[PDB]
Amino acid sequence: KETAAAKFERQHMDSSTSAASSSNYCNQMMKSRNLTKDRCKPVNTFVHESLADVQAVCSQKNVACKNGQTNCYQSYSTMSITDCRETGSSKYPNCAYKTTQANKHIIVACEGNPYVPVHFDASV
Ligand SMILES: Nc1ncnc2c1ncn2[C@@H]1O[C@H](COP(=O)(O)O)[C@@H](O)[C@H]1O
Repeated sequence: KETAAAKFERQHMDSSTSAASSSNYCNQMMKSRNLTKDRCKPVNTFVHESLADVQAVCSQKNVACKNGQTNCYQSYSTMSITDCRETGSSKYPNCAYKTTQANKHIIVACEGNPYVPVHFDASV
């Protein structure tokens, strides 16, 4: 199936805009990236940086992942991100999300050759 590297790009990478234009960004993106197909994915972050800048996080600040693996990395710089979080009234199949625009460091798990992000751990 779709590799972990390609799933990370589908779920977390939106190079196309520098920031969330509208308050309907998350409603639109969560649909177009197949994150509301079977269920409403409750929480998801999109990174508004170049794929090259995000892939470079894999040679920045090595930290533990939430799951306790030690292949996680924190971006040295803050990045333009959008936090999508499902509303309290959201019911599948009519998934609804609050869009929150922010500048924060990202933490990603890196694996493979090439050594690229396969998991979005957190923003800080
Ligand atoms: N430390 C880690 N924590 C979670 N997932 C990881 C980690 N390292 C690698 N992965 C991969 O990340 C994918 C899950 O990421 P996600 O869908 O963003 O939760 C799986 O394909 C795992 O193999």
